[PDB]
Amino acid sequence: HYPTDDIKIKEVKELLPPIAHLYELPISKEASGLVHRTRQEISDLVHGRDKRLLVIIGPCSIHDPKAALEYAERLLKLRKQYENELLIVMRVYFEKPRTTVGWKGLINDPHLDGTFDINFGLRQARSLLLSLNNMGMPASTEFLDMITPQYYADLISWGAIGARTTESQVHRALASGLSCPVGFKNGTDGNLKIAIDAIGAASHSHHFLSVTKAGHSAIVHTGGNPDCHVILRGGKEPNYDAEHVSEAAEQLRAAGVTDKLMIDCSHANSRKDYTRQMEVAQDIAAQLEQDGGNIMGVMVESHLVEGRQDKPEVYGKSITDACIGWGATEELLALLAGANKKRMAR
Amino acid sequence: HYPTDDIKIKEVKELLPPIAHLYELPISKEASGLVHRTRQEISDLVHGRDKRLLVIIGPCSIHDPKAALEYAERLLKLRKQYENELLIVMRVYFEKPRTTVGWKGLINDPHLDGTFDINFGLRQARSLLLSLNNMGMPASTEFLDMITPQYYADLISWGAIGARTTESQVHRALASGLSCPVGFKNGTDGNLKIAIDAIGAASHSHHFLSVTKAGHSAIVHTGGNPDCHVILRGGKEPNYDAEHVSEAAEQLRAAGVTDKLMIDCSHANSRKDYTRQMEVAQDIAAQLEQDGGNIMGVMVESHLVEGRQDKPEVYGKSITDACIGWGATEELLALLAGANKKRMAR
Amino acid sequence: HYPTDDIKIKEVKELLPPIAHLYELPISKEASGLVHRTRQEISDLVHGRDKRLLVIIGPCSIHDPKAALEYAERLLKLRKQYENELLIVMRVYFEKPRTTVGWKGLINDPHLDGTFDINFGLRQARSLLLSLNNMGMPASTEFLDMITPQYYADLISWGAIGARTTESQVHRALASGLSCPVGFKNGTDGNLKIAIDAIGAASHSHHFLSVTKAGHSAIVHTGGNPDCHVILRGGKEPNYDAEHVSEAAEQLRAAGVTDKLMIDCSHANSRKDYTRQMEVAQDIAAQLEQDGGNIMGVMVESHLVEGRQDKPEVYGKSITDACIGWGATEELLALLAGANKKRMAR
Amino acid sequence: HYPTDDIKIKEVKELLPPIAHLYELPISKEASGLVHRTRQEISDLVHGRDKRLLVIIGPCSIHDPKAALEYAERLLKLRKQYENELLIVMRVYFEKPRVGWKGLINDPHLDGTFDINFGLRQARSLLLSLNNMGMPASTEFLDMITPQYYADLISWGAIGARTTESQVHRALASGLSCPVGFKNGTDGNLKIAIDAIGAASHSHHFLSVTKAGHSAIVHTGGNPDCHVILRGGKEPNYDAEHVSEAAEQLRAAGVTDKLMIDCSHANSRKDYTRQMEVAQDIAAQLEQDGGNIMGVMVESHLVEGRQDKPEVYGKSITDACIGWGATEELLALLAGANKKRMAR
Ligand SMILES: N[C@@H](Cc1ccccc1)C(=O)O
Ligand SMILES: N[C@@H](Cc1ccccc1)C(=O)O
Ligand SMILES: N[C@@H](Cc1ccccc1)C(=O)O
Ligand SMILES: N[C@@H](Cc1ccccc1)C(=O)O
Ligand SMILES: [Cl-]
Ligand SMILES: [Cl-]
Ligand SMILES: [Cl-]
Ligand SMILES: [Mn+2]
Ligand SMILES: [Mn+2]
Ligand SMILES: [Mn+2]
Ligand SMILES: [Mn+2]
Repeated sequence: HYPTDDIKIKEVKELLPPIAHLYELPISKEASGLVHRTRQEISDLVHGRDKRLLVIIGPCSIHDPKAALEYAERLLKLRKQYENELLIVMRVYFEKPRTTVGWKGLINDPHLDGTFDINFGLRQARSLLLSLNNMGMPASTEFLDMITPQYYADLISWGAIGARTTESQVHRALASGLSCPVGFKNGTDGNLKIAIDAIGAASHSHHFLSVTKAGHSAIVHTGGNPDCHVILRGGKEPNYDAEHVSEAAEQLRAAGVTDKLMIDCSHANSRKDYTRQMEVAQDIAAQLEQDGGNIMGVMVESHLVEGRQDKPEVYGKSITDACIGWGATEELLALLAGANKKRMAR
Repeated sequence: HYPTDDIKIKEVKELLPPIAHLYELPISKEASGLVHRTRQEISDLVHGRDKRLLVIIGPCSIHDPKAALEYAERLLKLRKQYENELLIVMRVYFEKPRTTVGWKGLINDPHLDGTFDINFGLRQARSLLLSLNNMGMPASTEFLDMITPQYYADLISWGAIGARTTESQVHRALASGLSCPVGFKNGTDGNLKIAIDAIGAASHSHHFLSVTKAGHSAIVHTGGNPDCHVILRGGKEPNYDAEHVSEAAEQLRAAGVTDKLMIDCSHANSRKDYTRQMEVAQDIAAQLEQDGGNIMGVMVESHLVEGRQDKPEVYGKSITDACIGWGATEELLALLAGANKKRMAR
Repeated sequence: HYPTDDIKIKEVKELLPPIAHLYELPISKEASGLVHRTRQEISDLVHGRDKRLLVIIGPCSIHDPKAALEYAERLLKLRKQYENELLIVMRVYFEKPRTTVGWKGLINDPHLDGTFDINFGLRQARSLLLSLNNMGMPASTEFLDMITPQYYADLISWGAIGARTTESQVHRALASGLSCPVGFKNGTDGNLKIAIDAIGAASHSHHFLSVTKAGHSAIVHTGGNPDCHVILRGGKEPNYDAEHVSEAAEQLRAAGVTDKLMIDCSHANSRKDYTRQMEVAQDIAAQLEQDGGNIMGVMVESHLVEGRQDKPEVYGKSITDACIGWGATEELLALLAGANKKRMAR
Repeated sequence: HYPTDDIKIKEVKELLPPIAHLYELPISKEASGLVHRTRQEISDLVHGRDKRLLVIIGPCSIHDPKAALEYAERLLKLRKQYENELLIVMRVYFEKPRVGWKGLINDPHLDGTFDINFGLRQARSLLLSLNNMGMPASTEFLDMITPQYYADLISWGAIGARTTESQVHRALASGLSCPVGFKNGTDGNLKIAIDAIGAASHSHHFLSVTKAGHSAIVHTGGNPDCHVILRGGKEPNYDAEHVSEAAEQLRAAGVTDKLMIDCSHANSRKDYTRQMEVAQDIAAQLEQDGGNIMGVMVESHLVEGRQDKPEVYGKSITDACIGWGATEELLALLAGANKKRMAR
């Protein structure tokens, strides 16, 4: 026999099943209530029943749980303070997806050394998400595959599908069965249609392969997800301004799906310059003051210390994309709370 | 206590593991040889060492294995006849990735009635692939997810990643560990960069989540795939002619990857008219007659009976994309063999 | 760091789960009916509601399925002929327990070569058992561990726990959850108390570890088995005669369990001499003629060809304990039918 | 379809696999060394290369981990004290194979809830803590699955009187990482235990699960470190005559003629106050000759006696045990007698 199986595989290793983590870290009654309620409050925004602004805000990536928890303490106070204008949810992303050289994130490589201790990574991820919900901070994350959600999606109040997978049929099928509302990014070249098609698709029932809670190969049958929306993240040019929002809203209505959308203040819309997220937020603030009816949320990349570093030396500073520091965070949130108070008052 | 888990899920159902199908339908010695040899022969085309034309030809999708086996019997004779000019490999795709409330393909719905019998579907897929190889017909397929490959990739001589997944980080990681050579399609809008980036990415080691042969949740560590190439499948306009082949070949060389490519005569290159595949094949033949040095392969949607039908009433006729029939298939293969015979003689 | 795990282990290999075999060889409607009815009819004998004689008869061990099935075809005629007097069930034991450098049975070694193809062995066992029930011949077997029953117990009408395991707590727990009636043998030196205690224990609920049908480590909670009885198989001294039956029945009643018992004509009661089976059976027929009210069944080791051999040269001749041949089998069965007819008519 | 599957089954429930417990409670470097070394030391006693007396001593069954650890803290001091004469290993048995409490793995809350995931975790956690403080552990393996959860923490294993003759339990012993003692039968029968040594030295196949919890076939290498345990039967078998008898038969079978004597169970006629009498007899044999004795078993707890409910702390709820004071005396007694033997 010539070999034909696993020719280009170095190793296949068993992971602990979801249920091993769920046994160690069950969702508490209070975390359950927060997640349940936060998903519902987000649905209300997606569907225009409430005019608060959803704000997904936090580090580009989580590389330190201690810092993430300190960040969440500071954020919670503003969450509460602005609760009538803003719905603040912490950004809890474990990786920056690069199909290239670079750290593969906290789940895949928690030790930051290339050892791929994924059992530890998943444990740490779940543990942080549970501690967050327990202190009263809801969590948001991006789902990159069809298996990881079984480990922690019970703790997630809002989920993202990235620009590179929005068109993927199987990722649309995943979104159709996510317990949380889901945002779809427009394409890497600014293509809106793939995200608009994604919202329609994810509303329907699908089948996809995954694993049971007990860790075994499975077929999953979804019910559909009515709570999906687009996320404007730039493309050929930035797409956050009134003209781009109006055009997207127009296309959304034509497709018969929600014309309420979210705008990334970071990444391509800021020209990959953290000091310009404020610029985008100010533009958004002005929209909310003039009208801004089609805006239901924004995303901001924020951390305890501004900027970036390429190794984790400075506490609370990003090792992936540069973030605004805490001072600028307070200023940006005050700005959007002020502006949206006026919108809501009409 | 509020519910937070599987809110939008109808059912999660354990499947028989890969080892069960592997036990019932082990790869034979002769099939092992055919797969091993065909992968190497395809590698030689991808890297420019052989000038035969890879021809990926057959149904848009397999909805009846009995008709697929008859097709293969006819195709085998031409595989043999043209073996000095063409390397013929049968198209064995189990579903057409569709955003439409329609048939989910042989794996998900093998009884064609909406019952979703996946154990039976995976068993049917493997059984067909084993019979194909045992008769002397190598098989090709598109891998839509990270789990199905564990059930039958050992029988696959060439694999596709489609236009909607070529940009996906996780599908690129899958390709980096597939035992077969892999073609990446250009984007649905015509974008070639996603496929060029995919070749580079898939050449390196990645990690991704999947299941073991025993069916347990697993982390997969790949070795990288040196046998990847692009597929021109059209965009806003078709991209099969000499000026598009030349532009694509410039871009491949500038990226430092193989500038040998495959052209799809169907889908957006035929603008969804099966009668135009022959016109595309004639343009390709003319290119091979004049020069055609960057062309290593073509794809063709072909069945026993031409056209398409919504229900599987006529035997050997597609229920997904419309295909050329057997007579036109003989003419098309005769044409490419004759033109490539000349290319090879220079 | 010193090693402590699996020091004396050569290999741990994954087995196909029970569900894989059940998938390929589901129990039929007719087999289901036969197994259900036969378990019922045997229960009737155990509890004195019917006075037919259970006869567990066939090869000491199955080493060839073709010959087992031919034996079954012959035995089936006699099962039908004598159905008003005898309840004939085929002996379908897969290994003989032996601490002596011996073939380890059809499940461990189905190729009869010292290879250990247990997937194939379990498949062969389930396949033979399904074929036997489908032809109208119910089947009996000995269960030696807590896992193998998951593969084929659904096809078993009567089960034994052997002399060497009757006192084992975990084997009694197994018997308490077996779907069939269970016979417990008296101990290897003739101890009866262990089998009497076993019946009492097995009537209660127990917990024991096993695997799920899907093949995963499991805790099993049993309901208790009310259809256990003892089997007299000899020891230091044979125990088949009237005086041994009467002392056994007295002890059974003193423990408040069924005083209906089975007598093995083979093994220690024949002194390993296959020609003594008929003399033991003649003694039992005499008991049935005079009274024999405590006898509900017998065991006989029988094959197409009498004797034994060390290698499987001759067709339908035992490679474990020596058996009686077919002609003697016909004689023995006509004997018991005639004698039990007189017992039943009283 | 008439039903034929699981007719007499209330439920079948998947368990957390061994890997889940291993992840939470990996064996430490220190525990690994202790286990590895203690198994070697025991092998040395089984084959007569060292003349220290193995002492398997502790509760009949473990129903409380708190009490077990306190017991182990006291026993450790005597383990060290008598280390040149005795090789002390703690008895850590989770069940008495009987109606009643099904033991610490099956019913860890002692209330009939049958929380087996909790049970196996508790068992493992207790075994790791013991080894981490320096007290090696022994246990009886009753089935073929439990060893995947904690056998890596076990320095000596038993197969009891009711399972010694079992083909499958012999097969298990043939793959156990620890030395294994086989008890004589409940009626006194020594032959089943002698045969078990021979069988267990050979390779076997038996069914079990992988560390990941999947149905598996286990191919063993054989266990060369098996021996018999004398535990009584019709009559107690601990005295000098019974020992010589047994030693001969071990020789006639070509297996190690060094053996263990249980001072409890049928040898004390189920009377915990007679264990000391049996130990005094063994002490006399050691003082005179006793060349064939490599070990003894003793059922000991913080507090003497037994009780039907777990009311008093450190008092057995299964077989009755000697208390701590008697344990001090008994160990002093055996150390002193074996010191003399080792001196000759
Ligand atoms: N458990 C996920 C859905 C899911 C099920 C199965 C596989 C993958 C995802 C949720 O609650 O959102
Ligand atoms: N078995 C696949 C590789 C693979 C392994 C694991 C998961 C997915 C894919 C092949 O031979 O191509
Ligand atoms: N399935 C067996 C009972 C059983 C269940 C689980 C483990 C072992 C045995 C029967 O029907 O008799
Ligand atoms: N893990 C056991 C051996 C074993 C393996 C598999 C099943 C049962 C037992 C040990 O180290 O002793
Ligand atoms: Cl993205
Ligand atoms: Cl983002
Ligand atoms: Cl396409
Ligand atoms: Mn970022
Ligand atoms: Mn198609
Ligand atoms: Mn026999
Ligand atoms: Mn005891």
